[PDB]
Amino acid sequence: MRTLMIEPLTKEAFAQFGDVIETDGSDHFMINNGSTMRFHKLATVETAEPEDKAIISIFRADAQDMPLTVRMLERHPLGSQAFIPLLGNPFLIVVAPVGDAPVSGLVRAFRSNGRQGVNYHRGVWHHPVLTIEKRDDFLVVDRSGSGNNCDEHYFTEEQMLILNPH
Amino acid sequence: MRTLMIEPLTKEAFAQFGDVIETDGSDHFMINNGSTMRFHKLATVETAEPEDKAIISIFRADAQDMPLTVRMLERHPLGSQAFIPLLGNPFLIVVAPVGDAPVSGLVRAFRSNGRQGVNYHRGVWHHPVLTIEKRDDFLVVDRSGSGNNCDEHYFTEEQMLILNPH
Ligand code: NA
Ligand code: NA
Ligand code: NA
Repeated sequence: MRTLMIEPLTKEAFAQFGDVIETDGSDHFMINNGSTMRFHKLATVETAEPEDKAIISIFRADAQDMPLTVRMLERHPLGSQAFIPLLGNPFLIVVAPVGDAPVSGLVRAFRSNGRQGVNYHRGVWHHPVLTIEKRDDFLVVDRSGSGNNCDEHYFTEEQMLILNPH
Repeated sequence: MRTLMIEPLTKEAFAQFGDVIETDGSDHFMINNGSTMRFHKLATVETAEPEDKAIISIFRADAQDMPLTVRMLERHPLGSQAFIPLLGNPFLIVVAPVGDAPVSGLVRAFRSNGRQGVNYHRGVWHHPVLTIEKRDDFLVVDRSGSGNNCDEHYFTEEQMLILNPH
């Protein structure tokens, strides 16, 4: 068992897991006759087949008791999944690199500053949304289609991680 | 010139133009051990070709001078386009039903309560983002691909409309 280090979310640090949806440090160009800044293609929705559809949902999640014992992680082998804060609240993210099974020693914890969303690449292991506030709203963009799009992996007792935010 | 009636945004009134992305009055089911409410598939991203990709961007738009003279509308013939407020600010929406050209007499104006986003269906005529605050941020989900995905139609002088929120 080991305690996760809560790292500030950044494009460079999160690169192996997906994309960071934010305006800070992001490229853009002008549109609407120069009245709007378009921070273009911060993330791309990936699907297994072109027949698949990208859908938009809203998740209203309640906080989990902390410290949290990370007992499992899930992945979507057939599509990406994006979470974007709607209320400006910071939130937590737990992920592990792609692989047949998430490697406990490679698990990472990130903290969004409230103005950052994330898009988990297809196959990336991650924990169900972890809010900091008692209740929070997230805009979610993911894949809709046939087949298996959710693998769950439960760590052994010794492989469990501890998330202790302060 | 006709002065537009600013109507409150609702699913039923906006149905001809697209979907309203909100939790109020929307269906949902529980996930994550009953800790999260999933307001499922509030909108579906539609594309024209299988090679097309759904992308996520952020628009930082400046307010337009009011009263505003509506003299054009745009449409995306190859895909849908969704706008979701990120700062919880209400905003204005101007649309017209599908057709070779936007019909002035059918143009409608809506006002989001700040907790509502909108997804313009493919082919629906709409006006470039109209913020109420001096500056505002929106999460945008739309189609990315080859071809022409933007038709801008300018109204004649007598077809122009007036948007006067004050
Ligand atoms: Na505690
Ligand atoms: Na997931
Ligand atoms: Na399976």
